[PDB]
Amino acid sequence: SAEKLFTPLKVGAVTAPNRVFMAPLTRLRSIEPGDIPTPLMGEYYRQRASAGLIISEATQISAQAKGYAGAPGLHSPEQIAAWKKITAGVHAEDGRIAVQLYHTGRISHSSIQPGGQAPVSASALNANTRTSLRDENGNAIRVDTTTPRALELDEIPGIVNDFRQAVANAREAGFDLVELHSAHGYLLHQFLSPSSNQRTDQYGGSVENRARLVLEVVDAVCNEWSADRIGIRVSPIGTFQNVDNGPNEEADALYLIEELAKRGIAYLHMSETDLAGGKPYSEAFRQKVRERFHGVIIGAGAYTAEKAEDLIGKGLIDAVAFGRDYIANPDLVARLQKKAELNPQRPESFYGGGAEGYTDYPSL
Ligand SMILES: Cc1cc2nc3c(=O)[nH]c(=O)nc-3n(C[C@H](O)[C@H](O)[C@H](O)COP(=O)(O)O)c2cc1C
Ligand SMILES: O=[N+]([O-])c1cc([N+](=O)[O-])c(O)c([N+](=O)[O-])c1
Repeated sequence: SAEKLFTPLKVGAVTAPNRVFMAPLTRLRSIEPGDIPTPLMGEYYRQRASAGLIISEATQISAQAKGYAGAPGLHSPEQIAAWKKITAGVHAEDGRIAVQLYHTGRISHSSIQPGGQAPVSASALNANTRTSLRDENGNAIRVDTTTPRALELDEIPGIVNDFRQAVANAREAGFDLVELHSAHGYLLHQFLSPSSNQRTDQYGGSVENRARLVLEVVDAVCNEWSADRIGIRVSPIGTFQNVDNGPNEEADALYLIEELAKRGIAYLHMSETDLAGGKPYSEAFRQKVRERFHGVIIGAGAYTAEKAEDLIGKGLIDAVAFGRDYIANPDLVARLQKKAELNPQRPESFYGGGAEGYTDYPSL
């Protein structure tokens, strides 16, 4: 009964009524062709609209940005039109929704790239992981990633412009905020990490060079919309989908966070550990982050409500994003508030398929 989870929080331009956020969750149920959000997706999001803030599944900024069969995009008219329905449905329920925008870079497969060609990255190094394709029956299948081509220097302004344009499209589509996906070994993170970035131009080497692209993107989208509409997800300590953060991860993380603070953006979303686990954040490191960033800090990664209360109470974070508990509990806020039991998770239906394991987890 004590409790800060159920108190309001100003998040840039909007106000969440509680601190229980829905983490971005790739579910691979979009229509192909066209990578189009669906009415079923609308329903799923509408069921969860009691969240303080919903953060959408990763959404491609361009066709080249596509990594997964069934992931949606936000570049085409049909995508914009479908997303508008989805956000209206969330708003119909007095919810708020951020779109997570990404470019997958090297976590992709030639068969879903334009012209069937190699995906792009900082450097020509395979991700050494799998993405998800669809088979002949439309079912999700995990397949090894295709080796990428290194971006040419003269292609980089295009990538920045695709982010900027996607953010314009997000504003039109009715999202409340945008979250740039600079985590989890996707394109922005592929530049940030020395493991994935062997460039010798101004986009690789030093931490200032490795953070250049993400900071260009931040600046571009701040300019396009408003800094109080922009959040960012980072995963800068540990290893995430085979991408570590190099041999100076803490100092490099703090450099990036100082840079982001200067832009006055709505929020910093920290993905603390990979689904396969990692070492917990020290409170010392939490305090170093806190003093470097003056907006909202969202924590994520196998959180319990207790851990969330403990850390908000300590003044170290403002909110928590829950992932898998959100898949299985559309009314998670109510269940956490009432200390109800949660629905059991069905991980076999996290990716692909239809309504089963998607919209069929009941509320109280
Ligand atoms: C099915 C699944 C899909 C995910 N998709 C994304 C994604 O789209 N973007 C992202 O940044 N993280 C993604 N994640 C990570 C979640 O946002 C979250 O950080 C993770 O599940 C850890 O929190 P949890 O223990 O509360 O589930 C995904 C996780 C799972 C289980
Ligand atoms: O498996 N997945 O399909 C998946 C997808 C995304 N994403 O943004 O496209 C992630 O960030 C994560 N993630 O790292 O947790 C997983």
